Amino acid sequence: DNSYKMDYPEMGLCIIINNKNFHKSTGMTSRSGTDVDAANLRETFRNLKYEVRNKNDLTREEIVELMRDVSKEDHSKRSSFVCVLLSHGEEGIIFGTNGPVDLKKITNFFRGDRCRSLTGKPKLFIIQACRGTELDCGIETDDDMACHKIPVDADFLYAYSTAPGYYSWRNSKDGSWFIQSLCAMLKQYADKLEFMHILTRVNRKVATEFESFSFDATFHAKKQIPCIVSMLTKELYFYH
Amino acid sequence: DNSYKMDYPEMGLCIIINNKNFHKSTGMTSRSGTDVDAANLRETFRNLKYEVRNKNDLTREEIVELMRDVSKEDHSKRSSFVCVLLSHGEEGIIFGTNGPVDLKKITNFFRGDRCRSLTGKPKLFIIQACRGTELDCGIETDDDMACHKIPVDADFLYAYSTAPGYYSWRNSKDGSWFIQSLCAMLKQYADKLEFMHILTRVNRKVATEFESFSFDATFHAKKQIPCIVSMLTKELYFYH
Ligand SMILES: *CC(=O)[C@H](CC(=O)O)NC(=O)c1ccc(CNS(=O)(=O)c2ccc(O)c(C(=O)O)c2)cc1
Ligand SMILES: *CC(=O)[C@H](CC(=O)O)NC(=O)c1ccc(CNS(=O)(=O)c2ccc(O)c(C(=O)O)c2)cc1
Repeated sequence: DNSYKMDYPEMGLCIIINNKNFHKSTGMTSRSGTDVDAANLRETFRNLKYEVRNKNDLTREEIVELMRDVSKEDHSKRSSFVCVLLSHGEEGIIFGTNGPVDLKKITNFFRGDRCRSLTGKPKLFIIQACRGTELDCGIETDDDMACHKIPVDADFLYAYSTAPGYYSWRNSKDGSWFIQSLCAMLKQYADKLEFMHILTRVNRKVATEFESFSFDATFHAKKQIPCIVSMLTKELYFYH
Repeated sequence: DNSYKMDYPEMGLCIIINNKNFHKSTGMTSRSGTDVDAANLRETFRNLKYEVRNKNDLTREEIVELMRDVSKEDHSKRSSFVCVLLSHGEEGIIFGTNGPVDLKKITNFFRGDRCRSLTGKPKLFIIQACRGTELDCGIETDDDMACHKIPVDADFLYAYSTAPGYYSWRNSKDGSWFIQSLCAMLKQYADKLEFMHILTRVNRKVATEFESFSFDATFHAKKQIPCIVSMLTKELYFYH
């Protein structure tokens, strides 16, 4: 029908890569507050019946190896796959503790031709990381081959914390604006709303309720809009 | 609320930029079939009650001047804004008849801080153009500042014909896979489904029903998935 089959015996894995401390050589600062996000996500996805695996402070090599190994598991009995990345980033890039890795390298292991037991199933990548350094100042308000094949990039969804090219906000006490919002809206709406509609509420929450406050005028009164990228081919409900 | 107000006196403008013939220096071939796309879009959006303006074979300077001018119109009585680009492209780039221009230069005129009469209203950019040269081989199956402000990048939706880095297919006789599918799903579902759900059906239609056939193996048996990029903050229904 019009929605993904989510009544396989297992909902699937939820891999959370939580990079907090970075090698001195990289110059990257410790991501205070990321443990709050990681715990929030773990509970949130546990409640949606995902098999959560938390991984901390992985090098880029370990990230790639982890994703390769996970993609070689047999996911036949699982409805979907979720991977959450919490780290520093730039456009198209997430950081290991020792340096950058392209997101495409991580996601390619899950292409429809490379992970066959996830073919036709939604593969969700949730990314809390910057996509560049820009700050949003805001504004005051007939040959029939039907289904012989599917594209290898079909059935991926990326839930980015921020717009292309932009900074992504996090605070030590409450975690990141995006993950805070995402978890809240999943807690409230996962048993009732289709996923793109949940993510749209997340966009509104981040866009409307958060604004930076800083003694540094260059860092003050800033705003953020998350960015949903869907190559999904069906509606996704976490319930059946 | 949860959905955009779509009962202003006018649905809004639908600008269709149809680039078919290109200057010698571009090395770009004539985009046979694009007029089928242009006409299908004109009729589809007319039926949704948008004020359609078709523009043909614009240089990149004319595109930028056109967008600047349109963004300076008073859109107070309009619910939304639609811009469709039909041309050659690369990632982040659309071609004027005389060469490339960054999409960001076109969309920037419509930011929340730069086009005030569209602040808070959905701005949709529908893009039929390649995003690179890859071909998809497929696989057989405390502080209350709550508004206040919104991000300047809020309330944009991009409906890209294809995934990042990939080719985008066009048929010399029926038009492009994406635009044919988009017009068909709007015709069938605009009176019944929220817009992300209509685009999801477009994704499925393109992914499942189309597969290239070519005497050249390089171009044979290829697939395509469109790519929805939402920075919207509410649900969008074309009926009220
Ligand atoms: C650029 C990047 O990849 C990372 C992404 C990430 O770590 O999630 N972003 C940052 O490194 C980053 C670092 C620091 C801050 C600001 N944090 S703060 O100083 O605690 C702060 C100041 C003012 C203010 O209003 C807030 C707030 O949350 O509202 C936080 C942001 C991003
Ligand atoms: C690269 C780029 O930006 C543009 C985008 C665009 O024009 O919309 N793409 C192309 O330039 C382009 C050119 C030619 C074709 C193939 N067209 S065809 O020769 O009519 C054809 C051959 C085989 C085949 O199977 C089809 C089909 O529709 O199935 C069409 C594609 C893109």
